[PDB]
Amino acid sequence: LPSPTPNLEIKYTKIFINNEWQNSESGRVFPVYNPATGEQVCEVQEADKADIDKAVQAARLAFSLGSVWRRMDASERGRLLDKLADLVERDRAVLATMESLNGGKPFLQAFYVDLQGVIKTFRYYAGWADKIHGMTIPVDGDYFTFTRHEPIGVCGQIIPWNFPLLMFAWKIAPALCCGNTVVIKPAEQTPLSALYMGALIKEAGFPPGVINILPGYGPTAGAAIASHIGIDKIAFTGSTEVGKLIQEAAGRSNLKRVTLELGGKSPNIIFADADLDYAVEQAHQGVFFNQGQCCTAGSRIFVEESIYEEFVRRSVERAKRRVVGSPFDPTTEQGPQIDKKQYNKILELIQSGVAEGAKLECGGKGLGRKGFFIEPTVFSNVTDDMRIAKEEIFGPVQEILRFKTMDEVIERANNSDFGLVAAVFTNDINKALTVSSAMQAGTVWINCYNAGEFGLREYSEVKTVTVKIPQKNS
Amino acid sequence: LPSPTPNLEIKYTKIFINNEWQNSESGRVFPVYNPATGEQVCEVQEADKADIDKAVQAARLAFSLGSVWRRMDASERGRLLDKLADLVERDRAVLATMESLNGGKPFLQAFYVDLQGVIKTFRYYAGWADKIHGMTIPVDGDYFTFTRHEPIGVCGQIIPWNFPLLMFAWKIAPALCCGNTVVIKPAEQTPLSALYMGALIKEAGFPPGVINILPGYGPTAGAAIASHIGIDKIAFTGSTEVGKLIQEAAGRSNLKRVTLELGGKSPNIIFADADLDYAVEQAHQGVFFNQGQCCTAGSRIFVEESIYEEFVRRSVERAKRRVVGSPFDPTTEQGPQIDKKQYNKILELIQSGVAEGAKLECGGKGLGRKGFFIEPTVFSNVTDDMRIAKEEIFGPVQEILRFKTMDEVIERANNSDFGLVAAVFTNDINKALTVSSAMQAGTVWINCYNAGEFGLREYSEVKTVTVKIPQKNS
Amino acid sequence: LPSPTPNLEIKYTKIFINNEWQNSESGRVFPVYNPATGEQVCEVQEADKADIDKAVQAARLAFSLGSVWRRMDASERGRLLDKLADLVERDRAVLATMESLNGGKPFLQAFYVDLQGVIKTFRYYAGWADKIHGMTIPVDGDYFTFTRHEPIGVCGQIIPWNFPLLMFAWKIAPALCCGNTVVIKPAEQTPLSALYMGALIKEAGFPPGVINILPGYGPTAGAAIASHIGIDKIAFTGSTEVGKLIQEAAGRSNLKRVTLELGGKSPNIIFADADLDYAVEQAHQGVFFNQGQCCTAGSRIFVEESIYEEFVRRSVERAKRRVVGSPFDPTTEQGPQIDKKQYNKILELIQSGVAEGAKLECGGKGLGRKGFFIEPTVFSNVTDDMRIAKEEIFGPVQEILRFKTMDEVIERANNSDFGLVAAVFTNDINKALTVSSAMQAGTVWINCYGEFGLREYSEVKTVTVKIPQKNS
Amino acid sequence: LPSPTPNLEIKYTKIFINNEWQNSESGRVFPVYNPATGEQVCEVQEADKADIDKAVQAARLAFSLGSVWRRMDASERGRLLDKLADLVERDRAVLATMESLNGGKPFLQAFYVDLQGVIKTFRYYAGWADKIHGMTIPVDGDYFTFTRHEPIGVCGQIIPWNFPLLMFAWKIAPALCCGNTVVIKPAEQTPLSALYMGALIKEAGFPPGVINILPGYGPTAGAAIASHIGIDKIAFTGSTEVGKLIQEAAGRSNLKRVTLELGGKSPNIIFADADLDYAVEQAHQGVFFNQGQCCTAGSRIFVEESIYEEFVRRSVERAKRRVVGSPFDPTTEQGPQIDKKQYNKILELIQSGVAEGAKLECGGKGLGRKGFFIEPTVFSNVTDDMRIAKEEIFGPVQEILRFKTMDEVIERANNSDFGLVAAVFTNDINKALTVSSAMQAGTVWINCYGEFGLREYSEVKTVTVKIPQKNS
Repeated sequence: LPSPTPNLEIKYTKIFINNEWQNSESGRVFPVYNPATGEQVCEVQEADKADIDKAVQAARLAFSLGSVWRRMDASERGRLLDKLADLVERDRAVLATMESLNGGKPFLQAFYVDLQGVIKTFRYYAGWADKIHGMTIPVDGDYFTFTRHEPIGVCGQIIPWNFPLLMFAWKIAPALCCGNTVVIKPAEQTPLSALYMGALIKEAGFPPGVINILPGYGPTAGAAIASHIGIDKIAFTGSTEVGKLIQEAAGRSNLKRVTLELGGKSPNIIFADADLDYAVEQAHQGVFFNQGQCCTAGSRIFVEESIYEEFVRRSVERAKRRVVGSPFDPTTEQGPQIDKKQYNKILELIQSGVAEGAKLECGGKGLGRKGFFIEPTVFSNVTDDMRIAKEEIFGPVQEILRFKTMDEVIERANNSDFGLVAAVFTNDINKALTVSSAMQAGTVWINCYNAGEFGLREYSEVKTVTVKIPQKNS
Repeated sequence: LPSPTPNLEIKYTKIFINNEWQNSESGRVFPVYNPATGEQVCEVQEADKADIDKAVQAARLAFSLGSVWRRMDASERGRLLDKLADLVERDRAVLATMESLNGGKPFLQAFYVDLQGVIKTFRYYAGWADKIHGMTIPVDGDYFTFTRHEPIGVCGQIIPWNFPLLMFAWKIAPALCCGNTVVIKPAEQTPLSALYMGALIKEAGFPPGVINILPGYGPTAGAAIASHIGIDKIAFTGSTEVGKLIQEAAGRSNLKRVTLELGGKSPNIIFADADLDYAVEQAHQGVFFNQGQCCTAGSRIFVEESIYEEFVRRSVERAKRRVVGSPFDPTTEQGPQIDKKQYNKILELIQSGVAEGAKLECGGKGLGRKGFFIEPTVFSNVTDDMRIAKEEIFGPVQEILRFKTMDEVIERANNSDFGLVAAVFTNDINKALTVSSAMQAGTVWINCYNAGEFGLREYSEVKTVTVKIPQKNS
Repeated sequence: LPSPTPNLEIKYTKIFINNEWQNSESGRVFPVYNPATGEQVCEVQEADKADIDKAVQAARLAFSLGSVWRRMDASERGRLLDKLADLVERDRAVLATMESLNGGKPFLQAFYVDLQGVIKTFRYYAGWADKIHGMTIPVDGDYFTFTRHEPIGVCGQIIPWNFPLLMFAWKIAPALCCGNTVVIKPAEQTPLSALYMGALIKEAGFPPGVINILPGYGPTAGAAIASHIGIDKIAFTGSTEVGKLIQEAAGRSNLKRVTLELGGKSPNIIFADADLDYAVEQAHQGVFFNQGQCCTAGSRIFVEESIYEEFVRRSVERAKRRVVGSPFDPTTEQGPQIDKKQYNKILELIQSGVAEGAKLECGGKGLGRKGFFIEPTVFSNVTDDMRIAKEEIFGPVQEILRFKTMDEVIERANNSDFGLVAAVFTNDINKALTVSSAMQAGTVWINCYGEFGLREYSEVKTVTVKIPQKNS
Repeated sequence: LPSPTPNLEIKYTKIFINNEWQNSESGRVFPVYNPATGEQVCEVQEADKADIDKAVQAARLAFSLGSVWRRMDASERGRLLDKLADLVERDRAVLATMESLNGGKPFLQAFYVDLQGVIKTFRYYAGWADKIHGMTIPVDGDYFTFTRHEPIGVCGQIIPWNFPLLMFAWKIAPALCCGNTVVIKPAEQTPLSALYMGALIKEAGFPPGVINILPGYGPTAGAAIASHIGIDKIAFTGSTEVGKLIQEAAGRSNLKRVTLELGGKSPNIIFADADLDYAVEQAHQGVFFNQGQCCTAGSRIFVEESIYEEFVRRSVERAKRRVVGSPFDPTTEQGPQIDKKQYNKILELIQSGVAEGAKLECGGKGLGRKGFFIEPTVFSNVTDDMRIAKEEIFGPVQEILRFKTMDEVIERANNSDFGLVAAVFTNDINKALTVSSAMQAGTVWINCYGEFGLREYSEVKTVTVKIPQKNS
């Protein structure tokens, strides 16, 4: 068992541009709080349009033809990525601590889950860097045609606050493995580990201007990036509200390519032939992981009538024994919520559903006086048209619905806006096959949930060369 | 030898939805004209926001789960693409006539290039519908993970007038071969070729609603497809301004996937080593093929100062010799411009040149009254400053710019700020190597020009499926 | 329903070189029989080493650099293969009739599975011909490396007699797809289907010498190409024995590329949660389809202890009811065995098993004379030690073994020295999971009975260009 | 500049089986010489059939189903491969020195060329291990088909002495990356860099049995491998003579998969338009690198007539100023050849071409009295008839030919039996284009001298699941 970093000093708090730590152009600065105690952890250089323009200029310069980063061998990009999964490794405890501190998630999970995933990621695109292959194509006539992949250029990426450092690797690592330069805004709530990565980037020795980290707010720094004239790709993750704005601010900007990963509903189909103890434990980790603040995990759980009663009973025993406490105490399964705005929105929703005929089985009220702690709450007899069902609840709220027929539960889970991931627990292989093909989802988990190379195409563009040849042959 | 269809009737002028020819929901029609004779050729059922909805409902029910088009073997998706290639090949004389009248391209050229592209396209992608493979990924843990490539769904497509039937085949075939359903709006200028395809689609026996043709205007039918909420992806070719509009129309409603084929300059660098007989020719056909209406060809021609006067000589000779005249005269090389508004913006830009310093060496005015015929024109002594070299001309104008060194050209050619294509004519291998990698082009052509798999990647969606397995074993 | 061709003149009997029908350099011919009647159906030119030469030279000049078939667009090669499927779709009845009379499969099966397969193979491979893609690779330094997939060249193919026409198509589509050239020799038992193809191959119009059909014998002509100095690859399918000689015959001759398709056991595993209606029949059509003679199925059946006797019950009920007769009878499910040597080696083994403690549940002997018809037999209570469960039975013999636990049924299946396909029947997703991994099986079919054939007909060419300065 | 390890103690002289160092079962021993001086460096435990059967049981066991190496995550096999390049990097100077001493490579050459490549190779497949992907295939009907690539199993690998370590890296990394186990036999000349790698392989912590290293001889250890019954795939590299033997010694023995990396002819083609100062040197380094001892020593240099004289004039000056010396002296470009057999094989071939009309412009005899050094030789006026031009040299002899036209030289150059590799030196892009295609080569370089290494250590397992109703 590892131990949290004692008396942690937030060394790194300035803006990261051209591998220099720089003050804000205004001098302005904003505070970062501790969701467990509501206290303030420190203050960091806010970034605005002026501050963004700096970072863009740096990242364009580091992308120019004669540049170190541009001239490097692909395998030497994979080396640098691999050196940073080394530095992440030796500092695993501090990056897991500063996650625990900034982000309220239990320090043991932040170590064995989050940081773990940051390192494997970096290692994995480390290996991809020099295995990104174009093709050669037979073309009617005396021609030879072939295809290079090449970096797109300056990418600005905006990440939410659910998984601050994991989002960070998830986005840096493909971007760099393809040879791009980067301008990343971590959420305003959780910039801290992001900034610590900046020193680790200098330390593994990426060329300057290749990774630039600007902490600050959606309206200021975020909107700066989303509309900047000198950024080629923007990749954003968060609320479908703010997502809409990015896409329009990008066709009225420079037509920059745009990636949007937005939340979705995550239905959770449990047929009766499943191991009830397994499923009650998986569906409880599938809703209660990272205190429900999991953009990859959901809350709509469809239990088959046969096992509906017993399931609820099992799940409510799980929540009632589910330790909520200080993130740094190693027996805590569930930390606070990220901030008060989130805390309120979930309560307002719990009391919403309690006022539409949902049987509150437990929870449904805050925990402490200080912090943002919410009792793990379970709801029963949720109908499709309850508000609580139509809108995903980004906290520790388990909503158990009922179903009796397979095609029923399929059309129900199916109906949905854009965005949807599905999870089924069955042993009938025919049941798994029909359902997983029928779900209009992009990810489907047969008997599990979790938090690759398709991520690479979306950081490169295809250049096509065709040469005329004297006499074509087989 | 092949001769235009005589007494050609325009049998197909209604709206194509659900494999029924249909009238406007408003009763209204719109004119279509013969750019050669200026004469109105017929009148077509104009489409608007409600016609669009008709075809979106068609195209959403035919993509539904039980659907014939969904159950179909992917191998049979390709059989229909081959049966349609059959029909096109059968009616290759009628199609090339229709394209030549309503579009203005010479008939022989519509028969031996355009139409040859159409048929080759459908046979190509008939071969792909079988071969769209997903992948199996090894993952850490006791898990089995694979991907499926599944159709995106209802695809609104908006093609222009440059190559009416070709652009129709280049957009429709990849989306079909991936299992999609289409709402395609052909140019208001040139919709007769695409309406006649509906009749061949019915005869090949696509399930109704799997393709729907809606002729109309950009502002009515164009934007109607762009904002319509039951269209999962939109694919547009044409003006850079219209496309920025679409990207906003698409963020504001539905957040659809959006694809913008948008024009640009196409620098031609003809280094001195080249074979001048070939280069004067390949650079003359690159400019005047399809009378200048080419978003897959260019107007800037860069010649090394060594061979400048000899080049502008041989160029003006070929442009003096170049044969204008009716599309059906089998001696015509260049036909008319598509309609008056273009014909006028081309002469506008010719007079722009003469009043800024261009050495007009040939042509520069209209030919007569009949139709929209413009003389073949060659400019000279052009700089990058001039407004004829900073904005592209969509007509039969050949401008020729000077250069001296090679790193000189590589800079001047990249200066669009946006995405283009390049061409290079060299016997030296390292020039060819150097310039082709130095270009910011989507495609480079070495010792040629021209008017695959990678169009396919944009017409399906990846689904992932991780199964929990009872033990991992290599 | 479709009907066999009434007047089946076997027009095509000569050897095929350079798209010319030719006679034996020796003049010698050989017989071709009808296993339904034991009657003799015609006499076909017998091929030997001197016929294999000329044939190898045909293909050699058809593949030489400045050639039509070489300079061709790959897409045209696609068009050619695609035209072939047309003619086979046209003469479907003809070629199902000729396949039924000569090889003895029921003509309805010939028309609806074999010919189904052939036509689809040529179409699938018409579609590959022009999508065979190479590779640009990032390489340290100022360089630029790419890859071309290029044909191998002259390819000797040696196909068996189980699915004569299908096997002919499975072996020729990919090779010609990649732009190879073929000297194929079909089983002496069944040259007839293949010599017809030669007509259509010309009618569609492949360049002369791009395909070359060779009728004759394994030792006479099969070794002629197996050891032939001017052949680049050899493509054998047959017994585990005859291939070992091919593999050695190569190492001593040319260092040809050698692929060997060799028959192996197909164990079925029917756990007791399986649909017994489906299982007893799907494992009855895996054992008895094509009169047992299957290089894509097998005879060992492992049924769970709980569902054991009820299985073999429903199975003997299916094998008694299984109609046997003339292949042209729209009722016949099983036709004859391929020849008398085959006939005997079957009955020899069915007498082997009765003599070893295997309850002969059904069948066991012949049917009548003038033809090679064996009763559908069923064995129960077959151990692993019995010589009929150790050795392949190439006939209508369904032996059923017992098993009590899953790790037990998985240990018995894998026990086989060479290749193997396995077929599982279970609704337990996790049982399916473990069995299909644990099998050391090439193919695994859960609840039933492409490109990786393309990569065998091409070699890789790699070109690195030195460049002036490298940039992303 | 780095400095060779001083007074290197060859510490690792024993067989490597099961991550334990063992003596030979017979207890026999063989010696290892220094090709620069001819003095024996040390002795090594000789491996034979007895030893190979320990090796093959240890690796078959490492491959068993519940083994560490099999339940390991793919990405972990890549982690292991990454520690091994780490350790090679840590020991770059001892491995380079072992190589310089055992194999006679100039020490800086081992250090910046060979060891660079060992390390990069291990790093590169270290990234491949968990990116080895299968397929999901659309299939006619209510079905779901997909592909998983899986290790073949125990692979016995045999390597030459040209590039002892480099050939070890290149052979083992792709094998390991796919999750196999190995039985590798270094050349008897040059086991030493290999046997050290056993210590490194134990260090990084590969499970036992996954890598067993047997030093000894072709007829004993190597033959005991190719024929073994417990080996699933034989991977040989060297003379096409022993090559042929191993393909036959693997027909007569479990029909195991064979891979043969045998020498071949490597023509150079210098067109007049090229940069003569580049071309003369890249052609010089193409011949004399590693003392002519390349897998395909680029022996034939066709030079277009217009530059022919001036090319050979500058060539002879380059060969005359080439420093043949002690491998440990940092000014050395050319070392000794591997042993006397190779040595006088070369002297006899030089005496051949002199006796047939080739104008020996420099070189032709040995160097000192001790060791196996040979003057860098260069021949003029060589013709395709001469034996030295028809048969491959494995040493420092450059043979320069004339040519007139492009199609002449193209026709001349791919006039090889089997293998060929080609290099063109030209600025004419069309010439480069036509030559590189019309070359019957497998690798073609323009203006100079991976995953196509993976599929070969996997096999595709196919699974087809029946589904209730397929939608797209």
